[PDB]
Formats: sequence, C-alpha cells, structure tokens
Amino acid sequence: MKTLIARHKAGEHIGICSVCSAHPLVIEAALAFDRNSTRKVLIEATSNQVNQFGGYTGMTPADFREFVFAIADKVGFARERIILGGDHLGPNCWQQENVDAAMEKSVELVKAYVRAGFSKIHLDASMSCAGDPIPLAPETVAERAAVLCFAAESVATDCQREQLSYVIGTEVPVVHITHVEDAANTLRTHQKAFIARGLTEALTRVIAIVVQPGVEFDHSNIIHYQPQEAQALAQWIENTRMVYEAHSTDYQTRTAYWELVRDHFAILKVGPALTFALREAIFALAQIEQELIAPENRSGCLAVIEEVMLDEPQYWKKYYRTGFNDSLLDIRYSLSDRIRYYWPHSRIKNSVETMMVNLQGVDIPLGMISQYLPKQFERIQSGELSAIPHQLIMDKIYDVLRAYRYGCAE
Amino acid sequence: MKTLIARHKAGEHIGICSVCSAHPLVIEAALAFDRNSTRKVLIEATSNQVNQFGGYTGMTPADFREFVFAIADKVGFARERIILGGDHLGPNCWQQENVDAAMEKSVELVKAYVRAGFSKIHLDASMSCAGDPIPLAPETVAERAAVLCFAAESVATDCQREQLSYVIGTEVPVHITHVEDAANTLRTHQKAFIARGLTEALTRVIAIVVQPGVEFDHSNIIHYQPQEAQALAQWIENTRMVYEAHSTDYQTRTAYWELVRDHFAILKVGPALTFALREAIFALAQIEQELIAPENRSGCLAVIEEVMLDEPQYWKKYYRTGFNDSLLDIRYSLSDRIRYYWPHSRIKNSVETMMVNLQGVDIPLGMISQYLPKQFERIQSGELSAIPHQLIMDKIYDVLRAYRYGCA
Repeated sequence: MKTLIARHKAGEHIGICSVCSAHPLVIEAALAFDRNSTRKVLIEATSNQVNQFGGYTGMTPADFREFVFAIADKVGFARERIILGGDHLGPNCWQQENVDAAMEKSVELVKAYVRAGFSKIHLDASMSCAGDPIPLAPETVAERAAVLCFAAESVATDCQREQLSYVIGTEVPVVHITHVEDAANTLRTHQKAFIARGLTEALTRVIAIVVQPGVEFDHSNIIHYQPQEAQALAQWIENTRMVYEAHSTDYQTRTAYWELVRDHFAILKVGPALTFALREAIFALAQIEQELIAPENRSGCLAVIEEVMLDEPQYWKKYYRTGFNDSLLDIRYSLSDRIRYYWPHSRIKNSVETMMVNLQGVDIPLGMISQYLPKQFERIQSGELSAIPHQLIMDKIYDVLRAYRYGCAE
Repeated sequence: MKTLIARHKAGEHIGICSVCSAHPLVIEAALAFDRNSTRKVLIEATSNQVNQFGGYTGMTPADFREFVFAIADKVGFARERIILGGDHLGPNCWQQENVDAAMEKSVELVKAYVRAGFSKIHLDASMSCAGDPIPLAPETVAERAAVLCFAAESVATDCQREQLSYVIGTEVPVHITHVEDAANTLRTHQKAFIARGLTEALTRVIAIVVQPGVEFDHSNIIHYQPQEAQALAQWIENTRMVYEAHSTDYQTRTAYWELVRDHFAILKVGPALTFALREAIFALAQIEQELIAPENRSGCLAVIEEVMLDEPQYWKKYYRTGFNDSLLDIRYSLSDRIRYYWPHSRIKNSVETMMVNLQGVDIPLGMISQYLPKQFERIQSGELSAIPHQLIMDKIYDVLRAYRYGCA
C-alpha cells in the first residue's frame, strides 16, 4: 500500500506485516486479528505455492484469491481491506528449463497474478536457468525484471495499473548484510532496464527493494537483528521513494521488529513462525487429548503426523539431520517448520479433525491449559480468552502477530 | 513488618507477599528473587507442616529456621532480611482430641514458634474440638486466641516481644465477609485480650483475616471483584490493622494490585508456587523422554504416578473417584496435592536422575518454546538460559512477579 509507505516516508513509525502462509487457519487468524482495527492485511503467495498450473497447493492465483476471500467472509473482514501479493515471481520453479521456456512461464505467471487482482508484485529473475552463466550479470537480472514488469503493465486494467506496487531485488546472496553499493547497483540497473522498455511510469511504482538487514533462522538458531550493523543501509534508502522489504523475519524479538521498522525495513515477511505457532497449538491439544479422551476414541494424530512425514519425507529430507531421533526432533521442533507442508495430507487432516471434535465435546481442565498452553492460560485467567480448542489455536498464532504489530504500529 | 504496615496505614501503596511453602526450591526462588532488592521476604509454615512433633515435614519450628537460613546462605540472602511466620496456629491438627488436650498442644506449638524466632503469629482457634458446639461462639474463639497470645508473650525476650506481630480471624466461613462479622471478630478479641491482661499485646495485632472474594479449586478460580470488597476496604481504614488474605493463588496481577489498594496488604500464596514447580518438572520429564537415550531415562513421571497411587493419603479426600479422572486431578488440579510427594525417596531420586541427564544435554530451543513458552521468550530476549535449574526457577519467579506487581 502506497499510503502506508508514504506515511512511513513522511516520518511516521509504521510498517506492514506480510503474511506468507497458505494455511487456512493462519489466514483466518491474520484476518481475525485485525477484524476490528482499520489496518490493511497483506497475504502473499510464492510462485511455487500458487501459479498458472496450481503450484503445489492446486491453486491458481484466481483460486488463491477466492480462498482468502471465503475465509474473510466467514470472519467478517471486508474484502477491500485485503492486499494480495506475489512473492519471488519469476522463473523460480522452472529453473531447470532453458531461458526461453522459463521466461515464457514467468510472463504468464505475472499475468495470472495481475489479472487475479494481486497488487503487490515482487519481480525476481535473479536465478540462472539452463544454459545461463552462474551467476547472472546484474544487467541481465534487471532486463528480465523489466520484461516481467512490461507483462504486468500490459494486462493491467487502468484501475489495477495505478494500484500496482513492484518489489525488486532478492535476499539471496550472489548471514551477510547487503552492501549499500549492491543495493544501489540493483536499483540503477533496474532503472536502466525499465527506461529501455519505456517503463517510465511503472518505475515510479517500484516501492521496495529486498535486502538482507541481518536476520535469519535455521533449525535451532535465530540470527537476531543488529541495528548498529544496518545503519548504512537504513540511511541509503531515505533519499529514495522506497522502503526495504525483509524476508525470513520470523522469530525476532518484538524490540527487533520495532527497530527494523525504524530503520526502514517496513515490509516484514513472516511465514514459518505462524505455522510453527499453529503446530505448537496442535501438539499441545494432542497431548491434552491423549489424557482427556477415552482410549477407544483418541485420534492418534501425533502418531499419524510422524508416520506420514517419515514415509513421505520429500519436503523435509534435505533440511533435517540423519540420526533417527535427531530427525524426529527436527520434524517436531525445527524453526524451519517443514511440518507446514503436511497439514494438507488427508490422514493428518482427518486425525486433527477427530481430535478437534473430541476436545470440543469436553471441558478442558484449566490446569491442562496452564501446563501445555501457559500463555493462553493467563489470558483465560484475565477473562480475555476461552478454553475452546479453536480459540486456543488462534491465540497461539495471534502471539506471533502481536510481536509484529508492536513493531509496525505506533 | 510493622514499618511496612505503618507505610500502608499512612497511605502508601505497599503490600507483602507471604510465601506459605516448605519446598526448598520455592524457598530458594523466593530468596533469590529479592536478592538484590531491599525488600524483606516473608516465609510462613502451618502447624501441619511444622510443629512440636515435626508436623509432616519432620521439622520443628527451630529446624525450619535453619532450613530457611541454609538456603539463604547459598543464595547470598542476608538472614536478617527474612521474616519467619506461623500460619493458622491453633488446634487445627488436633481437633479430634478434647478441648483441653488440643489447647495444651496449641500453647506449646505457639511457644516453640516464638522461641525459634518466628515474629509473625496467626492466632486461629476457631475450629471446634471434640466436645465443642459447632460452631464455636465468637467469644469462645476470642478466648482461645487470648490464651494462645498469652502463651506467646510468656516466652518472648524483651527484643522478641518488641518484634512480635499477631494476626487474628479466619477466612473459613461459619462468600465475602460481612463488615459486621469482621467488626464482631475484632471487638470480641479486644475484650478477651483485655480480660486476660493483654492490653499491650493487643497493640501488636497487625491484621485480621477476612474473605475478600478470592478462591480456587481443582479447575476453577473465583476472581477478586474489587467493587464487592469496597465495604470491607473502607471499614479497615478506621482501624489500626490491615487485612491478611489467604488462598490468593492464581489471581491476575491487576487483582493483586487491587487487593493491596483495598488494604489486603498481606497476600498469602502457596500451591501456585509448587504448581509452577511441578509444571517445570513435568515439562522437563517430557523433554527427557525425547532427548535422553532409552537406557538412561529416569522414568520420572511413571515413578510419581505409581508412588501417588500406592500411598494416596495426601490426595484421596481431594480428588475424583474415576481412575482417569483421578490421574487428571493428580497431575493438573490447582490444589496441587502432589506438593506433598516431592520429599518421597523414589520421586526425589528419579527427579535428580532426570536433572543429571538433562544437565549434560543441549535442550533445543523449539522444545522450550513447545513446553515452556514463557521461558523461551525470556531466552529469546537474552534474559534467561536453557539451564534446567534456571527453567524451574523462572516458572516460580512468574508467580512471584505477579505478587510484586501488586505489592511494590
């Protein structure tokens, strides 16, 4: 959103949390969390999650829109308060193909997103395809981005075009804090590639550049933002119309989010942390169900989750450790959150629902909430929350959204 | 303390947290929590815990003093910053016995506390003994308090006497205390104390126990309703005393603050401290199940459950009858009857086996977020480590933090 960024550029401490999750409960929580505020909610898909072929979620951009809208309707959240975004749009998942074929799919990808009413468009053709040199000449990155912007602008209706915002650049190094001269060079070459295609107006719609401010996580480690080390970057962006977008901002302290927004990292992408919180809720509720529910009725859902992930290891296998118990500890507790790819699995969905139905039929003792969901227990104590399983899950996800809101709001 | 209450009577928002626990770890947490402040720490025992005959702890009041002091020495807590008190001192343990046998036990109980340097003394002889009318006449309750106070006075040094504070009354009903019944309790105690020659000792009565509308049981908390305790709050302003409130466990930090404001200046906590300790133990046992090799696991939880099922005297009258229900009560009830089992030999050793296993291992961040999320947030902000002992300490500090919010 242009107005929010303009308020930031005029010196207001304000940022936006970009929700990068396809999980329906996470999207429900994101929308519910702001139901009674006036803030816009930003939800973004990656070209892998959703594209013209359905990505891996079986959703086209049009599908994803209606999916989010249907959740919004159920919540009571006005569809117009929703910003939809495309993350890392470009040849990303057609990387193994030659330039022509990957760039043909990328053009139709950008067009699919734009036609579906996605207004925030991240253009990223920094990856080398088959036959390409490694790495790309920075001029080649820019040119390919201009081709993608040209495609967006050409399918846009007049109304959509004026509302389109472009993000450029990538967090991927060609943790290493981005050099100001590389960010400068990324802008300069995008400028030049845009002008070479007559994209003079579209260039004023490039609102953000992606940099690495010094944040990351892997399995059991967080790289905490160090403001002193990002001051050069922070200062460079001030003499532009743009803000920074930061990726992989998950698991930072609420102080860091505030510092980040102060230092002009005003669009903060979150994802794993949201489903990580959801998963902690499900695990907590499953432990509760194991003791509270009669043995013939228990869902067995933790055993189901584990079995599925062990037999279809493809989404986790390249991330986790080899030792057997180490792999289970990772499957369960890694900040990386590779479990997020398995919630759609039919066995997992069925057993989690069985669990939910079971727990909705009985009052959960307060002491079990204190044990397994302590922060929810305290909110129940203060009369702000009920012991309803669905609300306990929401609240778990809200706590992630609360950390961001502290950073992004006044 | 008399100066704390004097500040309160002069209009300052100040309270004190009365820690009613015998657990060494909770006592250690209490002392370490105020290690760097200038606050006094109040630790109280009941007759059941500690008396002439050792109670159930196997500690006389003298033993309990050295036990607190030994913990204070390790923390680096100056012994002089500690206040030792006796809770519900009177014939509660020996109700089954005759009036005069239960009362002789009670005077020797109260003498032993005073001799051992306990400076805060709750006199409560409101229970009916064998041969008594149910309930006792308020005059009778008053009379027996005067007897116990006389016994406390009869043994103090000049120094100890100058320092001796009394509390009177009880929370146990004969629903929020009628101002009238509170006034009647005070009035009768004054008359009985005076009649016993105890006019000077009367000036040393610092508090009366009432019910301000705070309670818990297994899975329910009755939350303090400030507007319902306003009549009580305005009555005590006229008197030389403050209120002491019992069973304040599990309230909000804002209810604690409201309590002190409304002159419930002594707040008694106990089961919430050990409840928190038990949550840390249970979380660590789960972490141990997943991190430690099969041949080295403590079997902590299975030992606890077995021991509690086999020696069930401390919980049997509290918990439910159904077998699974009784397991859920044993684990999770806010009554925390498990607190009586920590000193058992099998439980102690399996808990220490667990701690030894866990101290050699690196606990993944993700597990602490799952099982100890508030501790994880502290680690996340770099104000705590993934050290098992420090994880138990922090669970107990959170209870203590809520009180400090209300009291300081």
